[PDB]
Amino acid sequence: GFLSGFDGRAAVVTGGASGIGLATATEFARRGARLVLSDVDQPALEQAVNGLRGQGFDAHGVVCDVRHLDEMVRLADEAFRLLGGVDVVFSNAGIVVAGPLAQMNHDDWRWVIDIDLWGSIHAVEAFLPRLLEQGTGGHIAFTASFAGLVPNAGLGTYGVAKYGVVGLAETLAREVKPNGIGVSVLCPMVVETKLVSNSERIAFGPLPTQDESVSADDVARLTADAILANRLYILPHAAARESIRRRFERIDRTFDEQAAEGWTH
Amino acid sequence: GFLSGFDGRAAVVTGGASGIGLATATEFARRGARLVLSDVDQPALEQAVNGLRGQGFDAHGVVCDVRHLDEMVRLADEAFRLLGGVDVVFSNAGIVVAGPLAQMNHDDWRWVIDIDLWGSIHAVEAFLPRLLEQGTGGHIAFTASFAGLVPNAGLGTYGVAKYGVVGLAETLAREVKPNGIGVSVLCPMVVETKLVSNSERIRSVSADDVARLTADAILANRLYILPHAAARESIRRRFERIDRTFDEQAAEGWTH
Repeated sequence: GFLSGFDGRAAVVTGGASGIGLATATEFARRGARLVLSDVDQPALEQAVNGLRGQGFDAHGVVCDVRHLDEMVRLADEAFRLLGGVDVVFSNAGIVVAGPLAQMNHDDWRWVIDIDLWGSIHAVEAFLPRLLEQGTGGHIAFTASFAGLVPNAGLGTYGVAKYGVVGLAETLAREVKPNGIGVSVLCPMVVETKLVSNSERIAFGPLPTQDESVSADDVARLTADAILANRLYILPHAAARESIRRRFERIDRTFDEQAAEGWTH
Repeated sequence: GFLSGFDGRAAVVTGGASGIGLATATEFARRGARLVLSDVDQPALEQAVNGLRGQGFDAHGVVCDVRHLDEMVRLADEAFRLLGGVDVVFSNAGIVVAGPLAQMNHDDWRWVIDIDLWGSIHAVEAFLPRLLEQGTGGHIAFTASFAGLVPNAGLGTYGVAKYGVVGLAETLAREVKPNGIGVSVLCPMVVETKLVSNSERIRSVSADDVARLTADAILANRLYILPHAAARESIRRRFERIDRTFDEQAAEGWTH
Protein backbone atom coordinates (compact mmCIF):
# COMPACT_ATOMS: atom_id res chain seq x y z
CA GLY A 1 0.00 0.00 0.00
CA PHE A 2 3.01 2.38 0.08
CA LEU A 3 2.55 5.49 -2.06
CA SER A 4 3.79 4.77 -5.58
CA GLY A 5 3.07 8.20 -7.11
CA PHE A 6 1.01 11.31 -6.48
CA ASP A 7 -0.91 11.32 -9.76
CA GLY A 8 -4.64 11.18 -9.10
CA ARG A 9 -4.00 10.62 -5.38
CA ALA A 10 -5.69 12.60 -2.59
CA ALA A 11 -3.61 14.67 -0.12
CA VAL A 12 -4.56 16.66 2.98
CA VAL A 13 -2.13 19.36 4.13
CA THR A 14 -2.68 21.18 7.40
CA GLY A 15 -1.29 24.73 7.71
CA GLY A 16 -1.53 24.65 3.91
CA ALA A 17 -2.14 28.38 3.28
CA SER A 18 1.50 29.44 3.58
CA GLY A 19 5.10 28.39 4.21
CA ILE A 20 6.08 24.75 4.18
CA GLY A 21 2.44 23.62 3.96
CA LEU A 22 1.65 25.59 0.81
CA ALA A 23 4.97 24.79 -0.85
CA THR A 24 4.47 21.09 -0.21
CA ALA A 25 0.83 21.07 -1.31
CA THR A 26 1.85 22.88 -4.51
CA GLU A 27 4.52 20.26 -5.18
CA PHE A 28 1.98 17.44 -4.63
CA ALA A 29 -0.41 19.16 -7.07
CA ARG A 30 2.34 19.57 -9.68
CA ARG A 31 2.71 15.78 -9.48
CA GLY A 32 -1.04 15.29 -9.97
CA ALA A 33 -2.54 15.12 -6.45
CA ARG A 34 -5.98 16.50 -5.57
CA LEU A 35 -5.71 18.70 -2.46
CA VAL A 36 -7.52 19.58 0.70
CA LEU A 37 -5.75 22.41 2.54
CA SER A 38 -6.55 23.56 6.08
CA ASP A 39 -5.60 26.74 7.89
CA VAL A 40 -7.09 28.96 10.63
CA ASP A 41 -7.64 31.90 8.30
CA GLN A 42 -10.62 31.59 5.94
CA PRO A 43 -9.77 34.40 3.51
CA ALA A 44 -6.03 33.51 3.31
CA LEU A 45 -6.94 29.87 2.80
CA GLU A 46 -9.38 30.90 0.04
CA GLN A 47 -6.50 32.79 -1.62
CA ALA A 48 -4.07 29.85 -1.53
CA VAL A 49 -6.77 27.55 -2.89
CA ASN A 50 -7.62 29.98 -5.69
CA GLY A 51 -3.91 30.25 -6.52
CA LEU A 52 -3.73 26.50 -6.93
CA ARG A 53 -6.90 26.41 -9.06
CA GLY A 54 -5.36 29.21 -11.14
CA GLN A 55 -2.42 26.88 -11.91
CA GLY A 56 -4.88 24.25 -13.17
CA PHE A 57 -5.00 22.14 -10.01
CA ASP A 58 -7.90 20.73 -7.97
CA ALA A 59 -7.92 22.08 -4.39
CA HIS A 60 -10.36 22.79 -1.56
CA GLY A 61 -9.87 24.67 1.69
CA VAL A 62 -11.30 23.69 5.07
CA VAL A 63 -10.93 26.06 8.07
CA CYS A 64 -9.32 24.24 11.00
CA ASP A 65 -7.17 25.14 14.01
CA VAL A 66 -4.99 22.08 14.65
CA ARG A 67 -4.99 22.76 18.44
CA HIS A 68 -8.60 21.59 18.61
CA LEU A 69 -9.33 17.91 18.21
CA ASP A 70 -12.97 18.49 17.23
CA GLU A 71 -11.89 20.75 14.39
CA MET A 72 -9.40 18.12 13.21
CA VAL A 73 -12.14 15.46 13.26
CA ARG A 74 -14.33 17.81 11.19
CA LEU A 75 -11.43 18.30 8.78
CA ALA A 76 -10.99 14.52 8.38
CA ASP A 77 -14.73 14.16 7.71
CA GLU A 78 -14.68 16.96 5.13
CA ALA A 79 -11.51 15.66 3.44
CA PHE A 80 -12.95 12.18 2.95
CA ARG A 81 -16.20 13.72 1.61
CA LEU A 82 -14.49 16.07 -0.86
CA LEU A 83 -11.74 13.67 -2.03
CA GLY A 84 -13.55 10.32 -1.74
CA GLY A 85 -10.59 8.94 0.19
CA VAL A 86 -7.30 10.21 1.56
CA ASP A 87 -3.89 8.86 0.52
CA VAL A 88 -1.45 11.34 2.08
CA VAL A 89 -1.77 13.39 5.24
CA PHE A 90 0.88 16.08 5.78
CA SER A 91 0.68 17.47 9.32
CA ASN A 92 2.12 20.90 9.58
CA ALA A 93 1.57 23.83 11.86
CA GLY A 94 3.44 26.65 13.53
CA ILE A 95 6.70 28.54 13.01
CA VAL A 96 10.03 28.71 14.79
CA VAL A 97 9.70 30.55 18.11
CA ALA A 98 12.67 31.24 20.36
CA GLY A 99 13.45 32.44 23.86
CA PRO A 100 15.41 31.34 26.93
CA LEU A 101 13.75 28.60 28.98
CA ALA A 102 14.05 30.77 32.10
CA GLN A 103 11.90 33.46 30.53
CA MET A 104 9.09 31.28 29.19
CA ASN A 105 5.88 31.88 31.08
CA HIS A 106 3.02 29.43 31.32
CA ASP A 107 1.16 30.95 28.38
CA ASP A 108 4.30 30.56 26.21
CA TRP A 109 4.47 26.87 27.12
CA ARG A 110 0.76 26.26 26.60
CA TRP A 111 0.72 27.84 23.16
CA VAL A 112 3.77 25.94 21.89
CA ILE A 113 2.75 22.53 23.24
CA ASP A 114 -0.72 23.05 21.74
CA ILE A 115 0.28 24.14 18.23
CA ASP A 116 3.58 22.28 17.84
CA LEU A 117 2.80 18.99 19.63
CA TRP A 118 -0.95 18.59 19.98
CA GLY A 119 -1.48 19.73 16.40
CA SER A 120 0.47 16.64 15.32
CA ILE A 121 -1.05 14.23 17.85
CA HIS A 122 -4.51 15.40 16.69
CA ALA A 123 -3.60 14.57 13.10
CA VAL A 124 -2.94 10.96 14.19
CA GLU A 125 -6.09 10.82 16.35
CA ALA A 126 -8.30 12.20 13.55
CA PHE A 127 -6.78 10.45 10.50
CA LEU A 128 -5.04 7.23 11.50
CA PRO A 129 -8.07 5.05 12.23
CA ARG A 130 -9.74 6.27 9.03
CA LEU A 131 -6.63 5.47 6.96
CA LEU A 132 -6.48 1.98 8.52
CA GLU A 133 -10.19 1.35 7.85
CA GLN A 134 -9.81 2.57 4.26
CA GLY A 135 -7.26 -0.24 4.02
CA THR A 136 -5.30 0.89 0.94
CA GLY A 137 -2.14 2.12 2.63
CA GLY A 138 -0.94 5.70 2.08
CA HIS A 139 1.48 8.03 3.86
CA ILE A 140 1.53 10.25 6.89
CA ALA A 141 4.14 13.00 7.13
CA PHE A 142 4.92 15.55 9.84
CA THR A 143 6.80 18.81 10.00
CA ALA A 144 9.06 18.66 13.04
CA SER A 145 12.42 20.49 13.11
CA PHE A 146 16.17 20.02 13.43
CA ALA A 147 15.19 21.12 16.98
CA GLY A 148 13.29 17.79 17.23
CA LEU A 149 16.59 15.90 16.80
CA VAL A 150 19.14 17.89 18.84
CA PRO A 151 19.14 20.53 21.61
CA ASN A 152 19.37 24.14 20.48
CA ALA A 153 19.86 26.85 23.12
CA GLY A 154 17.05 29.36 22.77
CA LEU A 155 14.69 26.76 21.25
CA GLY A 156 13.95 24.91 24.48
CA THR A 157 10.14 25.14 24.41
CA TYR A 158 9.76 24.66 20.64
CA GLY A 159 12.28 21.82 20.95
CA VAL A 160 10.27 19.97 23.58
CA ALA A 161 7.27 19.95 21.26
CA LYS A 162 9.32 18.99 18.23
CA TYR A 163 11.06 16.13 20.07
CA GLY A 164 7.55 14.80 20.79
CA VAL A 165 6.66 14.97 17.06
CA VAL A 166 9.83 13.10 16.09
CA GLY A 167 9.07 10.37 18.66
CA LEU A 168 5.50 10.15 17.34
CA ALA A 169 6.70 9.74 13.76
CA GLU A 170 9.36 7.15 14.59
CA THR A 171 6.98 4.92 16.53
CA LEU A 172 4.16 5.35 14.04
CA ALA A 173 6.51 4.31 11.21
CA ARG A 174 7.09 0.94 12.86
CA GLU A 175 3.47 0.35 13.76
CA VAL A 176 1.84 0.99 10.42
CA LYS A 177 4.49 -0.30 8.03
CA PRO A 178 2.62 -3.67 8.01
CA ASN A 179 -0.47 -1.79 6.82
CA GLY A 180 1.36 -0.22 3.90
CA ILE A 181 1.31 3.26 5.43
CA GLY A 182 4.65 5.06 5.06
CA VAL A 183 5.74 7.73 7.53
CA SER A 184 8.12 10.68 7.15
CA VAL A 185 9.23 13.57 9.35
CA LEU A 186 10.60 16.79 7.85
CA CYS A 187 13.24 18.44 10.05
CA PRO A 188 14.05 21.99 8.77
CA MET A 189 17.26 23.65 9.92
CA VAL A 190 17.46 26.55 12.36
CA VAL A 191 20.19 29.17 12.66
CA GLU A 192 21.26 31.75 15.21
CA THR A 193 21.61 34.91 13.13
CA LYS A 194 24.86 36.38 14.41
CA LEU A 195 25.06 40.18 14.57
CA VAL A 196 26.62 41.46 11.34
CA SER A 197 29.13 44.33 11.38
CA ASN A 198 26.62 46.58 9.53
CA SER A 199 23.87 45.83 12.11
CA GLU A 200 26.35 46.30 14.97
CA ARG A 201 27.23 49.74 13.55
CA ILE A 202 23.51 50.66 13.31
CA ALA A 203 20.63 39.51 27.40
CA PHE A 204 18.02 37.01 26.07
CA GLY A 205 20.69 34.47 24.96
CA PRO A 206 20.77 32.92 21.44
CA LEU A 207 17.48 33.32 19.51
CA PRO A 208 17.55 30.92 16.55
CA THR A 209 15.28 31.39 13.58
CA GLN A 210 14.40 29.24 10.56
CA ASP A 211 17.22 28.70 8.07
CA GLU A 212 16.28 30.27 4.74
CA SER A 213 19.33 29.32 2.70
CA VAL A 214 17.43 26.60 0.81
CA SER A 215 14.25 27.61 -0.97
CA ALA A 216 10.86 26.28 0.11
CA ASP A 217 10.37 24.96 -3.44
CA ASP A 218 13.56 22.90 -3.26
CA VAL A 219 12.60 21.53 0.18
CA ALA A 220 9.12 20.68 -1.14
CA ARG A 221 10.72 18.69 -3.99
CA LEU A 222 12.89 16.79 -1.46
CA THR A 223 9.84 16.19 0.71
CA ALA A 224 7.74 14.74 -2.10
CA ASP A 225 10.73 12.60 -3.22
CA ALA A 226 11.23 11.32 0.34
CA ILE A 227 7.60 10.33 0.62
CA LEU A 228 7.79 8.36 -2.65
CA ALA A 229 11.02 6.70 -1.46
CA ASN A 230 9.38 6.04 1.93
CA ARG A 231 12.27 7.62 3.82
CA LEU A 232 11.49 8.28 7.47
CA TYR A 233 13.66 11.41 7.81
CA ILE A 234 13.78 14.47 5.56
CA LEU A 235 16.88 16.50 6.34
CA PRO A 236 17.32 19.35 3.88
CA HIS A 237 20.48 20.93 5.32
CA ALA A 238 23.78 19.10 5.36
CA ALA A 239 24.90 21.12 8.44
CA ALA A 240 22.53 19.06 10.60
CA ARG A 241 24.53 15.86 10.26
CA GLU A 242 27.37 16.66 12.62
CA SER A 243 25.11 17.95 15.42
CA ILE A 244 23.09 14.74 15.29
CA ARG A 245 26.30 12.71 15.42
CA ARG A 246 27.56 14.69 18.42
CA ARG A 247 24.31 14.08 20.35
CA PHE A 248 24.39 10.36 19.77
CA GLU A 249 28.11 10.17 20.65
CA ARG A 250 27.42 11.96 24.00
CA ILE A 251 24.69 9.40 24.72
CA ASP A 252 26.86 6.47 23.66
CA ARG A 253 29.95 7.48 25.68
CA THR A 254 27.79 7.64 28.82
CA PHE A 255 27.78 3.82 28.92
CA ASP A 256 31.58 3.70 29.16
CA GLU A 257 31.69 6.50 31.75
CA GLN A 258 29.27 4.54 33.95
CA ALA A 259 31.24 1.33 33.58
CA ALA A 260 34.47 3.19 34.51
CA GLU A 261 32.90 4.17 37.85
CA GLY A 262 31.80 0.57 38.55
CA TRP A 263 28.32 0.20 37.07
CA THR A 264 27.72 -3.45 36.10
CA HIS A 265 24.42 -3.36 34.13
CA GLY B 1 28.18 25.79 41.77
CA PHE B 2 27.55 22.23 40.53
CA LEU B 3 26.59 19.78 43.28
CA SER B 4 29.69 18.75 45.23
CA GLY B 5 28.15 16.10 47.54
CA PHE B 6 24.76 15.46 49.14
CA ASP B 7 25.70 15.96 52.77
CA GLY B 8 23.57 18.75 54.23
CA ARG B 9 21.99 19.54 50.86
CA ALA B 10 18.23 19.95 50.24
CA ALA B 11 16.48 17.68 47.69
CA VAL B 12 12.90 17.52 46.37
CA VAL B 13 11.63 14.36 44.64
CA THR B 14 8.25 14.15 42.81
CA GLY B 15 6.62 10.73 42.64
CA GLY B 16 8.60 10.04 45.79
CA ALA B 17 6.15 7.64 47.48
CA SER B 18 7.14 4.56 45.45
CA GLY B 19 9.60 2.98 43.04
CA ILE B 20 12.55 4.87 41.62
CA GLY B 21 11.49 8.12 43.29
CA LEU B 22 11.37 6.62 46.76
CA ALA B 23 14.60 4.68 46.18
CA THR B 24 16.40 7.81 44.98
CA ALA B 25 15.10 9.96 47.83
CA THR B 26 16.34 7.27 50.20
CA GLU B 27 19.77 7.23 48.54
CA PHE B 28 20.06 11.02 48.74
CA ALA B 29 19.15 10.83 52.44
CA ARG B 30 21.70 8.04 53.10
CA ARG B 31 24.28 10.41 51.67
CA GLY B 32 23.13 13.15 54.10
CA ALA B 33 20.54 15.17 52.18
CA ARG B 34 17.40 16.61 53.73
CA LEU B 35 14.31 15.65 51.76
CA VAL B 36 10.94 16.78 50.58
CA LEU B 37 9.03 13.88 49.01
CA SER B 38 6.02 14.68 46.92
CA ASP B 39 3.26 12.47 45.45
CA VAL B 40 -0.47 12.24 44.78
CA ASP B 41 -1.00 8.98 46.68
CA GLN B 42 -1.37 10.58 50.09
CA PRO B 43 -1.33 7.53 52.35
CA ALA B 44 1.68 6.14 50.43
CA LEU B 45 3.46 9.47 50.80
CA GLU B 46 2.92 9.51 54.54
CA GLN B 47 4.16 5.91 54.82
CA ALA B 48 7.23 6.69 52.72
CA VAL B 49 8.13 9.72 54.88
CA ASN B 50 7.63 7.59 58.00
CA GLY B 51 10.08 5.03 56.57
CA LEU B 52 12.72 7.65 56.00
CA ARG B 53 12.23 9.25 59.44
CA GLY B 54 12.47 5.84 61.09
CA GLN B 55 15.97 5.54 59.53
CA GLY B 56 16.81 8.94 61.19
CA PHE B 57 16.58 10.91 57.96
CA ASP B 58 15.20 14.42 57.76
CA ALA B 59 12.21 14.01 55.44
CA HIS B 60 8.87 15.81 54.84
CA GLY B 61 5.93 15.03 52.63
CA VAL B 62 4.13 17.59 50.44
CA VAL B 63 1.15 16.49 48.33
CA CYS B 64 1.34 17.61 44.68
CA ASP B 65 -0.42 16.52 41.52
CA VAL B 66 2.26 17.38 38.92
CA ARG B 67 -0.42 17.95 36.24
CA HIS B 68 -1.26 21.26 37.93
CA LEU B 69 1.20 24.13 37.74
CA ASP B 70 -0.34 25.79 40.82
CA GLU B 71 0.32 22.62 42.83
CA MET B 72 3.93 22.48 41.65
CA VAL B 73 4.36 26.15 42.60
CA ARG B 74 2.91 25.35 46.06
CA LEU B 75 5.39 22.45 46.29
CA ALA B 76 8.34 24.67 45.43
CA ASP B 77 7.24 27.33 47.97
CA GLU B 78 6.73 24.76 50.68
CA ALA B 79 10.02 22.97 49.95
CA PHE B 80 11.94 26.26 50.20
CA ARG B 81 10.15 26.97 53.48
CA LEU B 82 10.71 23.52 54.94
CA LEU B 83 14.36 23.11 53.87
CA GLY B 84 15.53 26.73 53.72
CA GLY B 85 16.48 26.28 50.11
CA VAL B 86 16.59 23.63 47.40
CA ASP B 87 19.74 22.24 45.84
CA VAL B 88 18.48 19.19 43.91
CA VAL B 89 15.12 18.73 42.15
CA PHE B 90 14.28 15.24 40.88
CA SER B 91 11.25 15.44 38.58
CA ASN B 92 10.33 11.79 38.56
CA ALA B 93 6.52 11.32 38.78
CA GLY B 94 5.04 9.39 35.89
CA ILE B 95 2.56 6.91 34.55
CA VAL B 96 2.52 4.44 31.67
CA VAL B 97 -0.11 3.55 29.11
CA ALA B 98 0.57 0.90 26.53
CA GLY B 99 -0.93 -0.10 23.17
CA PRO B 100 -0.77 0.79 19.47
CA LEU B 101 -1.16 4.50 18.65
CA ALA B 102 -4.34 3.68 16.71
CA GLN B 103 -5.87 2.21 19.89
CA MET B 104 -5.30 5.34 22.02
CA ASN B 105 -8.30 7.46 22.90
CA HIS B 106 -8.05 11.14 23.77
CA ASP B 107 -8.06 10.46 27.48
CA ASP B 108 -5.05 8.16 27.09
CA TRP B 109 -3.19 10.97 25.38
CA ARG B 110 -4.22 13.61 27.92
CA TRP B 111 -3.29 11.53 30.99
CA VAL B 112 0.11 10.63 29.66
CA ILE B 113 0.98 14.08 28.27
CA ASP B 114 -0.32 15.85 31.40
CA ILE B 115 1.61 13.76 33.92
CA ASP B 116 4.69 12.67 32.00
CA LEU B 117 5.43 15.78 29.92
CA TRP B 118 3.61 18.64 31.71
CA GLY B 119 4.84 17.41 35.11
CA SER B 120 8.43 17.95 33.89
CA ILE B 121 7.68 21.30 32.30
CA HIS B 122 5.91 22.41 35.47
CA ALA B 123 8.90 21.37 37.57
CA VAL B 124 11.09 23.70 35.51
CA GLU B 125 8.51 26.50 35.61
CA ALA B 126 8.22 26.30 39.38
CA PHE B 127 11.79 25.52 40.44
CA LEU B 128 14.06 27.10 37.87
CA PRO B 129 13.31 30.76 38.77
CA ARG B 130 13.73 29.92 42.47
CA LEU B 131 17.08 28.21 41.85
CA LEU B 132 18.32 31.14 39.76
CA GLU B 133 17.22 33.64 42.47
CA GLN B 134 18.88 31.52 45.19
CA GLY B 135 22.10 31.88 43.18
CA THR B 136 24.09 28.91 44.53
CA GLY B 137 23.70 26.50 41.60
CA GLY B 138 22.19 23.07 42.07
CA HIS B 139 20.94 20.18 39.97
CA ILE B 140 17.76 19.30 38.11
CA ALA B 141 17.18 15.64 37.17
CA PHE B 142 14.27 14.18 35.19
CA THR B 143 13.01 10.64 34.85
CA ALA B 144 12.39 10.08 31.17
CA SER B 145 12.68 6.50 29.82
CA PHE B 146 14.56 4.43 27.27
CA ALA B 147 11.36 5.26 25.31
CA GLY B 148 12.54 8.89 25.37
CA LEU B 149 15.53 7.88 23.25
CA VAL B 150 14.23 5.30 20.74
CA PRO B 151 10.88 4.22 19.28
CA ASN B 152 9.05 1.29 20.81
CA ALA B 153 5.97 -0.19 19.15
CA GLY B 154 3.25 -0.35 21.80
CA LEU B 155 4.69 2.56 23.80
CA GLY B 156 4.00 5.37 21.31
CA THR B 157 2.01 7.75 23.52
CA TYR B 158 4.38 7.19 26.47
CA GLY B 159 7.28 7.73 24.07
CA VAL B 160 5.95 11.08 22.80
CA ALA B 161 5.90 12.41 26.36
CA LYS B 162 9.29 10.92 27.22
CA TYR B 163 10.90 12.33 24.08
CA GLY B 164 9.69 15.75 25.20
CA VAL B 165 11.32 15.21 28.62
CA VAL B 166 14.65 14.24 27.05
CA GLY B 167 14.54 17.33 24.79
CA LEU B 168 13.77 19.54 27.78
CA ALA B 169 16.70 18.13 29.75
CA GLU B 170 19.17 18.42 26.90
CA THR B 171 18.40 22.06 26.15
CA LEU B 172 18.07 23.06 29.77
CA ALA B 173 21.53 21.61 30.47
CA ARG B 174 23.07 24.03 27.97
CA GLU B 175 21.15 27.08 29.16
CA VAL B 176 21.78 26.83 32.88
CA LYS B 177 25.34 25.50 32.87
CA PRO B 178 26.63 29.11 33.30
CA ASN B 179 24.50 29.34 36.45
CA GLY B 180 26.15 26.28 37.99
CA ILE B 181 22.98 24.23 37.70
CA GLY B 182 23.67 20.69 36.42
CA VAL B 183 21.03 18.66 34.55
CA SER B 184 20.53 14.90 34.16
CA VAL B 185 17.94 12.73 32.44
CA LEU B 186 17.35 9.15 33.60
CA CYS B 187 16.37 6.72 30.81
CA PRO B 188 15.82 3.16 32.07
CA MET B 189 14.35 0.15 30.33
CA VAL B 190 12.10 -1.98 32.58
CA VAL B 191 12.50 -1.68 36.43
CA GLU B 192 10.21 -3.61 38.85
CA THR B 193 8.11 -0.95 40.57
CA LYS B 194 4.33 -0.31 41.01
CA LEU B 195 4.18 1.68 37.72
CA VAL B 196 1.58 -0.43 35.93
CA SER B 197 -0.83 -0.87 38.86
CA ASN B 198 -0.42 2.79 39.90
CA SER B 199 -1.00 4.00 36.32
CA GLU B 200 -4.28 2.07 35.99
CA ARG B 201 -5.42 3.26 39.47
CA ILE B 202 -4.51 6.93 38.90
CA ARG B 203 -6.76 6.87 35.84
CA SER B 204 17.66 -7.03 36.14
CA VAL B 205 18.28 -3.74 37.87
CA SER B 206 16.47 -2.77 41.09
CA ALA B 207 15.03 0.66 41.92
CA ASP B 208 17.75 0.90 44.60
CA ASP B 209 20.41 0.11 41.95
CA VAL B 210 18.96 2.89 39.74
CA ALA B 211 19.05 5.24 42.76
CA ARG B 212 22.78 4.63 43.33
CA LEU B 213 23.55 5.25 39.66
CA THR B 214 21.40 8.39 39.67
CA ALA B 215 23.06 9.85 42.79
CA ASP B 216 26.47 9.07 41.29
CA ALA B 217 25.56 10.66 37.94
CA ILE B 218 24.37 13.82 39.64
CA LEU B 219 27.69 14.18 41.49
CA ALA B 220 29.61 13.53 38.26
CA ASN B 221 27.26 15.96 36.46
CA ARG B 222 26.51 13.49 33.67
CA LEU B 223 23.64 14.50 31.40
CA TYR B 224 22.46 10.96 30.68
CA ILE B 225 21.74 8.18 33.17
CA LEU B 226 21.44 4.85 31.38
CA PRO B 227 21.09 1.86 33.75
CA HIS B 228 20.52 -0.81 31.07
CA ALA B 229 23.39 -1.56 28.70
CA ALA B 230 20.92 -3.32 26.40
CA ALA B 231 19.77 0.13 25.37
CA ARG B 232 23.11 0.97 23.72
CA GLU B 233 22.68 -0.89 20.43
CA SER B 234 19.10 0.38 19.88
CA ILE B 235 20.30 3.96 20.34
CA ARG B 236 23.11 3.35 17.84
CA ARG B 237 20.62 1.85 15.38
CA ARG B 238 18.42 4.98 15.63
CA PHE B 239 21.43 7.24 14.99
CA GLU B 240 22.39 5.15 11.97
CA ARG B 241 18.90 5.40 10.46
CA ILE B 242 19.04 9.18 10.79
CA ASP B 243 22.62 9.51 9.60
CA ARG B 244 22.25 7.39 6.49
CA THR B 245 19.42 9.67 5.33
CA PHE B 246 22.05 12.19 4.26
CA ASP B 247 23.73 9.67 1.94
CA GLU B 248 20.40 8.47 0.56
CA GLN B 249 19.40 12.07 -0.25
CA ALA B 250 22.76 12.80 -1.89
CA ALA B 251 22.41 9.60 -4.01
CA GLU B 252 19.09 10.97 -5.29
CA GLY B 253 20.89 14.19 -6.32
CA TRP B 254 20.18 16.42 -3.33
CA THR B 255 23.03 18.88 -2.93
CA HIS B 256 22.07 20.93 0.16
